[PDB]
Amino acid sequence: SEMTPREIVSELDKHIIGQDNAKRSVAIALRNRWRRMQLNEELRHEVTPKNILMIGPTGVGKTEIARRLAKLANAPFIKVEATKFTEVGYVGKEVDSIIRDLTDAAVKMVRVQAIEKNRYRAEELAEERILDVLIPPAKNNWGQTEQQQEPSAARQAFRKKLREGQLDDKEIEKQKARKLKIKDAMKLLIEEEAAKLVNPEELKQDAIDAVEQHGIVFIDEIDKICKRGESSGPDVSREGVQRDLLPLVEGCTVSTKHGMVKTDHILFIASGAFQIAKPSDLIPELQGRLPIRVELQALTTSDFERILTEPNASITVQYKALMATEGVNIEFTDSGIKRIAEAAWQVNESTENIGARRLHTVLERLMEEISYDASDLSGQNITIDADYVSKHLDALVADEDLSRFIL
Amino acid sequence: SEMTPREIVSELDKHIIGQDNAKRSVAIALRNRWRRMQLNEELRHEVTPKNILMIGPTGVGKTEIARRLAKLANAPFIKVEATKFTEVGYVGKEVDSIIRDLTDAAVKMVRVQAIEKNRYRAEELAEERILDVLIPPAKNNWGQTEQQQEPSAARQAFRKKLREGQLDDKEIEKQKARKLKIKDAMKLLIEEEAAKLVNPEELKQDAIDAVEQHGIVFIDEIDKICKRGESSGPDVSREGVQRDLLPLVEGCTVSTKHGMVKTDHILFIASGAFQIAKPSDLIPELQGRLPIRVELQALTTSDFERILTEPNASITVQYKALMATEGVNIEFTDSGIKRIAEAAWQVNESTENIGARRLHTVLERLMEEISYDASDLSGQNITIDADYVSKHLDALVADEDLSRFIL
Ligand SMILES: Nc1ncnc2c1ncn2[C@@H]1O[C@H](COP(=O)(O)OP(=O)(O)NP(=O)(O)O)[C@@H](O)[C@H]1O
Repeated sequence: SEMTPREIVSELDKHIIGQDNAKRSVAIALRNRWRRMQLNEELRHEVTPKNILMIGPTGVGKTEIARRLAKLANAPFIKVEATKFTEVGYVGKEVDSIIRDLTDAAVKMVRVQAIEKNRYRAEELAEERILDVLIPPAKNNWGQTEQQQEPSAARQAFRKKLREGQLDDKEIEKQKARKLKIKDAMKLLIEEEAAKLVNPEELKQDAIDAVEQHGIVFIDEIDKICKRGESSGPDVSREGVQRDLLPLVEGCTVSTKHGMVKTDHILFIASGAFQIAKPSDLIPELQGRLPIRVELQALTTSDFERILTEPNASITVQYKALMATEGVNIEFTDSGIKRIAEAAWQVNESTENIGARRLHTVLERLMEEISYDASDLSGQNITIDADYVSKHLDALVADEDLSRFIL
Repeated sequence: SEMTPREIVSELDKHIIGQDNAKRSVAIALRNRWRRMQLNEELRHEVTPKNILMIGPTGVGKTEIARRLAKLANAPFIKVEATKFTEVGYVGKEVDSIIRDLTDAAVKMVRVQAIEKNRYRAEELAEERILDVLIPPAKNNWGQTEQQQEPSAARQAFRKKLREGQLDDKEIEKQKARKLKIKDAMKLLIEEEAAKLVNPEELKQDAIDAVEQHGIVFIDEIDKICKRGESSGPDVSREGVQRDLLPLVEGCTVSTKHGMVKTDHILFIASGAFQIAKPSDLIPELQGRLPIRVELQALTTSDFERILTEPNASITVQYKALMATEGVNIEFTDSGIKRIAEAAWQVNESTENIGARRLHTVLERLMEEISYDASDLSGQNITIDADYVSKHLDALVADEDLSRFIL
């Protein structure tokens, strides 16, 4: 029982922005996963996980979308740059890494949780182990097969004096540099028991599945690998990358550190805005394994204003907070934010679209002085208004052959 | 006994449209494999498997034909693009890798095929101890055999009570003695007391019997590695591969982490469309090692149509069930189907004739909304009629660009 296509989207809508379709498509993909494994043996393992090919500029969300999705969808993710496989050093054995990498990034995942579940027998057996101290009851147990509920009582009223009143430094009822104490034992006896419920197999075999079955790969700049003109050079080695991918894509088995895997039931997400080339130029074989094609729209002034603030920890936020530490306090007005955004955009349009990123520069650049002369004006309060903004930037933005340096 | 020529074919056109000849070829080969078993020892290990070279455009079948056959025959198979062996290929000098890989899967196969071939006990024997911890059998039993079917009074009750209701916190028996939950323990013991019957030795030695005997390879893109001349630069590099491959086809042995395998009798299937080169152009020794040459022709719309239906588990067929999963029946009209096919075809006749591959796209994009707006439809009913396809696709198929982007 997973989230409905729209249900998924909503979750994405939380920490993200536009790219709706994108969210939609990615969502769908997630959904199908369920439908897939919910039929008959024949197709059960005969339906190829539809792979998305994100077609948009500057990892403006796409990167995140994929990230977020796989996260909430709870599954092994992995960002891999296409080009990262072109040229000597690491080629064929490096293309297969993708999996390997992920697989590991998975085995680590399956661990950070395989312990969260057994996070009981740790502190419970960590306290009870050091609970067998102070004043013992008797030494007559296992004598009855139906009567055992009274003799053994060293903690039937001492378990509370080990919760808040643990302390101590006892031991029981060449290398040494650590002292054992119920105060630290209540916390250290955990590392011990937490290492008793860890079966490398129940983790290995667990991850391997939660990978070759729920894998999400994000191939960035896939468009790069495509082609150029007629006298292609490192491209005859580029296409190779593509080819070298097919296997994992088309579905296959690769040798890992914790065994072997199956890249068939895996989900991949190509990416990159195609300017020089197009999905069409892409290698048919692969171009065919990359179904769901989604067009990612640019970013609007509005969008910015949002990312400029909305985020749980906006860039404007932490900044005011940073200025705060300096005793100085700033005021990010809705009047200026618009201008802030109003700027970022202008630049992106004038120079070259990038989105989000543009901000860091435009903001930091506008907040120049303030950042510099802080204690030089500590205490008082400053207003970041639409006029204050333009007052600074205004010029720059206009001067194209320059903005390409400070922004 | 194995299927006669057409006997194979029949089971072959089960997922492939036309191109029978190739099937025949692929079929015959399969048959020969057995004929050899009849040809008395004298000519036993004195007979080549006779390998085939498939020659045809893109997305026309080849591949499938292979697998389908490989599957229909139950034998470790593996596709492989030569290309990943040329141009500064330090690994391209590892053409033997092939078997090393065909053996890897060869491993998986028999293995996984062993888990199912031995799972009737895998589960049973598991829950046993479970129930055994549930109703601890009495000590010292008086041999009567039927006296074990008696505890079933409560036992069976419990057993039946377990094949549904569980999640009880127990503890059972480098063995065990851990206190978890019957849920996990059921699958832990299901495995612990599962791998009891495997025999890694005879197992790993069972797999080789496949790769060595029942094994198939699909040397892909052979056409690439061929010729041109006038300054023999990358030429004496490509051809090389061919030679490097010979031994495998010819018949040699390769070192694998699993042992030694004899490519003597193995089905290698070279292929690719020689729009530029020609089989003749290919190195002779090989040209001669590829005795069976068959041609594949481009699929026509009619074929497409057929492809969207007749084939067992056709896209639509899948999509039908796939949609039905979200509790909603769809219906493609003989007219709509035509459209899809037509659509698909049209695109190929303006951008790139990627053949059959085209469909997957077309359709999937045709079912955009539906695939998304699913949960809500639940119980609803919709027919993908001509006027439907034509509504979504027509628009696209009309203009280029897009198609080259999302098709
Ligand atoms: N009879 C068929 N002819 C063509 N394609 C088919 C057929 N039946 C199913 N298909 C689908 O269409 C695809 C055709 O691609 P493939 O099987 O690689 O053919 P191919 O001729 O080997 N391709 P290529 O190497 O690109 O020329 C398959 O992956 C199937 O999903």
